[PDB]
Amino acid sequence: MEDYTLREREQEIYNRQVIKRPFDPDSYLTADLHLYLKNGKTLTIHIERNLFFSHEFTWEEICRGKCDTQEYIDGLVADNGGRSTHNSSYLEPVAFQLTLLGNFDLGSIHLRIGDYLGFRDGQRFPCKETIHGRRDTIGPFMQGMSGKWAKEDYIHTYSGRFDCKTSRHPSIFLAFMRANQDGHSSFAPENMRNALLYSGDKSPRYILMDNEHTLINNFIIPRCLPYRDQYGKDY
Amino acid sequence: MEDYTLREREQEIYNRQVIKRPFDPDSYLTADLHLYLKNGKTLTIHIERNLFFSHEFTWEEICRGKCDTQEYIDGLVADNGGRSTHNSSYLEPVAFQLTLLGNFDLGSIHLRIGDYLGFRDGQRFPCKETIHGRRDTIGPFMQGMSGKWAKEDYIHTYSGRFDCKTSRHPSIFLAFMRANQDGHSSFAPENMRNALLYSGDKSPRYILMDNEHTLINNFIIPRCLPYRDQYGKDY
Amino acid sequence: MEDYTLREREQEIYNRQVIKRPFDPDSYLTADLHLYLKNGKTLTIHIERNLFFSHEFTWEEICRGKCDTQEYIDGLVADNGGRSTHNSSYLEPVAFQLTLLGNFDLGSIHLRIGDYLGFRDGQRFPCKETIHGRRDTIGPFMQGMSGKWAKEDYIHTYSGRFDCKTSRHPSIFLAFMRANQDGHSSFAPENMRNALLYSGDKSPRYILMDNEHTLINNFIIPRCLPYRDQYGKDY
Ligand SMILES: Nc1ncnc2c1ncn2[C@@H]1O[C@H](COP(=O)(O)OP(=O)(O)OP(=O)(O)O)[C@@H](O)[C@H]1O
Ligand SMILES: Nc1ncnc2c1ncn2[C@@H]1O[C@H](COP(=O)(O)OP(=O)(O)OP(=O)(O)O)[C@@H](O)[C@H]1O
Ligand SMILES: Nc1ncnc2c1ncn2[C@@H]1O[C@H](COP(=O)(O)OP(=O)(O)OP(=O)(O)O)[C@@H](O)[C@H]1O
Ligand SMILES: Nc1ncnc2c1ncn2[C@@H]1O[C@H](COP(=O)(O)OP(=O)(O)OP(=O)(O)O)[C@@H](O)[C@H]1O
Ligand SMILES: Nc1ncnc2c1ncn2[C@@H]1O[C@H](COP(=O)(O)OP(=O)(O)OP(=O)(O)O)[C@@H](O)[C@H]1O
Ligand SMILES: Nc1ncnc2c1ncn2[C@@H]1O[C@H](COP(=O)(O)OP(=O)(O)OP(=O)(O)O)[C@@H](O)[C@H]1O
Ligand SMILES: [Mg+2]
Ligand SMILES: [Mg+2]
Ligand SMILES: [Mg+2]
Ligand SMILES: [Mg+2]
Ligand SMILES: [Mg+2]
Ligand SMILES: [Mg+2]
Ligand SMILES: [Mg+2]
Ligand SMILES: [Mg+2]
Ligand SMILES: [Mg+2]
Repeated sequence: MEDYTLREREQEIYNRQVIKRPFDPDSYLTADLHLYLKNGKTLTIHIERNLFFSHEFTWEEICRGKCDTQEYIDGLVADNGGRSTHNSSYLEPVAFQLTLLGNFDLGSIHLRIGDYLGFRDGQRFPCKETIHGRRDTIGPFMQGMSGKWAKEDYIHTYSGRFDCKTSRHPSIFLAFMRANQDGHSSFAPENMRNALLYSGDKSPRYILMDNEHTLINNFIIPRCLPYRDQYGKDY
Repeated sequence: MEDYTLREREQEIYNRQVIKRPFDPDSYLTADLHLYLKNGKTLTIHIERNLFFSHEFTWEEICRGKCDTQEYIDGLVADNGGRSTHNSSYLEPVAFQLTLLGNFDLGSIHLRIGDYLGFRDGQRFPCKETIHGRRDTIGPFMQGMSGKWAKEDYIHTYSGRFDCKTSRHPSIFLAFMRANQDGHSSFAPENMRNALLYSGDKSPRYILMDNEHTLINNFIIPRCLPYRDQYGKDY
Repeated sequence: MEDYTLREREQEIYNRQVIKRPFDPDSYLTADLHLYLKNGKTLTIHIERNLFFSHEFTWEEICRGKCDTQEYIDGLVADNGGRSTHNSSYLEPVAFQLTLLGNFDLGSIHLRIGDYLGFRDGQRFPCKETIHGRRDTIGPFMQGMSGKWAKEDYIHTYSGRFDCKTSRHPSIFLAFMRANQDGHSSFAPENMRNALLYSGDKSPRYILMDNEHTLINNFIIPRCLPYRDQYGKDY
């Protein structure tokens, strides 16, 4: 019989290479910020970076992906300072899920949800603000998952609603960095050239799906990404 | 009497903590580039960063915040190379004010106003250009101010017109860095991870106000930012 | 006679200063990514940076510079997952030319052409991807040129089509760094402040020309940039 062939041994080694690839320092960290929309559609901000990412997604970036929009924004910019007839935008998301596939340094993950002008935790003066907020380092709150990548340590999910605890009309700061358990830094003087040369790969993608089911089958599953659906099931 | 209570002593200390917070290395540097528009409205580019900022705002970013616009741009891109019927855009600003609240290294502030393609000081060949221009390091030209933050050393204002000395149809490069009077660098090998992790917080905001009075009362005053109005009065 | 005057000696020295200026570490590296469009127009992405550049141009950035566009994008995002009636976009480019004027480190030039989501070389899983691709480091494949800058070593051109070998509906990652033949790094701890302070100058420009002839005479020639026209002639 061919019950334990050299062909099969080779595959087994290749399986391990594939499963451990996220730990490869020249791989990507993959983060997906899923935003759940008022018409039941999903908007996924898909980000891949080798080493680090730091970007604040504006209300405009989140809501797309005229004078009426402007009048509305006026009211988000200044309390009681706009002439809009509606309290909230049809285009704002109602909930979110941040999911990760990569060797992330969990202590480096920042998710700060603020108002239109990026004010978070009710702290509304530029002079009082700092880069370290209350609801900010979500690392400890990220759950593990089963699904395709069950039993690995490089998938994590965190979700919530856009309610008054954070903001109902949001901008969202997201940052993260790749883990390093070894002594030599990838930001060391020897490596800064590379940290910056590859800093732009890739640009965030804004992916609209007709509903969560469509998101799962047209993107999550075929791209082999982790995901927790609204019923709690991990893929 | 309660003429000098422990309650009041505590407040006094808190006042000092607040007043000195801009010096806190985990605070934000706040810069506002106010642009004065041809319909009397104001467009404020509001920027907060912990450590550094470097971005060239394009004509498109400044003028927003079709084929007619394109024909016009053609003429800015190449002398006498476009078919537009107008000499300038209704959407271009006529004057500007850069104001700062933060422990800025004044020698690090660059404001370079160029034409559509970012050519400054009449130097129009990419091969001749450098990152150091004539009208560029505005530090020495920044004035102090009174107003809310009178008697502090971390507010500064600089203004001017968009005329032929710089450009009447502008793009604008703005960079700055936080001061450091101490020996250990925030770009040191130990700190580069952080310099880049927080580099994106926050995104620039583009804030449109109906007029300068509205800007002052709906944004400057309630956000506790410094500002010099068109009559020279500091807030 | 005035056959060899001090006036002429001065000019000769100035000619050398000008010709060698690209080697000046405070000059710009200039890169132009020319994209050739289906209506015969050209779109030039014009980039100048002092030290490094790293950005992935999205399909949206390339194609500009509604529900129909969305339905089309759906199909690029997921195989057979969109309802569009057309196979390709009228707005996609058909070929490209990357040309450089600057003291580029040729080993630092990355040009990775991927599909809508930035997948390159047929590798379509985020977990399998790395920052080093097959068709990626184009340095060795860049040709020298004659034209204005004949006999210099700081001009290079590389071109190709957007076909199935790369992608017919592309996003494009472009990175590069300035050469350094000396011992002290411009990313060294002493210099990181500067590497980042000037990192944003300039923003990429998206320049539309009516045809290649117009591109050459309205931009290439008067800006003194190198260029190879469709007949192989260098300017
Ligand atoms: N001195 C204090 N004693 C008790 N509670 C406080 C005190 N200061 C703030 N809090 C409470 O802490 C919570 C968060 O307040 P906040 O985020 O404004 O923090 P803070 O300590 O006041 O910081 P800052 O000086 O930047 O305003 C609020 O519930 C607030 O009432
Ligand atoms: N190359 C690596 N770099 C960083 N971490 C690693 C690497 N290889 C393994 N690890 C860590 O060790 C853990 C276990 O690895 P591995 O799967 O090889 O062991 P195992 O015997 O199958 O036991 P386990 O049930 O923990 O997987 C991984 O989940 C990962 O967090
Ligand atoms: N050799 C020179 N002698 C006197 N004036 C000069 C000389 N070169 C330039 N200038 C003057 O200096 C001013 C600025 O010129 P410009 O910004 O082009 O500087 P530059 O010294 O010529 O630099 P570059 O070599 O980059 O062109 C102009 O008024 C110009 O006439
Ligand atoms: N923690 C700090 N970091 C950096 N600079 C500081 C710090 N504290 C004070 N300074 C500098 O010293 C100046 C004076 O500080 P302070 O207000 O404590 O002194 P003062 O006795 O009230 O006199 P002054 O009239 O200068 O304020 C400040 O304006 C500031 O520029
Ligand atoms: N073990 C192998 N033996 C022979 N050819 C291979 C092998 N693996 C891949 N190839 C071939 O190499 C070419 C490129 O494949 P690909 O880019 O997927 O590289 P790869 O080595 O399989 O990397 P990865 O493990 O990331 O998929 C293809 O023509 C493929 O058929
Ligand atoms: N300052 C510099 N920094 C970096 N490289 C330089 C510098 N000066 C010259 N070189 C390199 O040396 C080459 C030749 O320089 P130069 O033109 O001064 O010599 P030449 O005698 O005219 O011979 P050639 O025919 O090589 O030009 C240049 O093409 C360039 O690549
Ligand atoms: Mg292999
Ligand atoms: Mg408080
Ligand atoms: Mg395991
Ligand atoms: Mg306190
Ligand atoms: Mg000159
Ligand atoms: Mg004082
Ligand atoms: Mg000179
Ligand atoms: Mg393979
Ligand atoms: Mg020579």
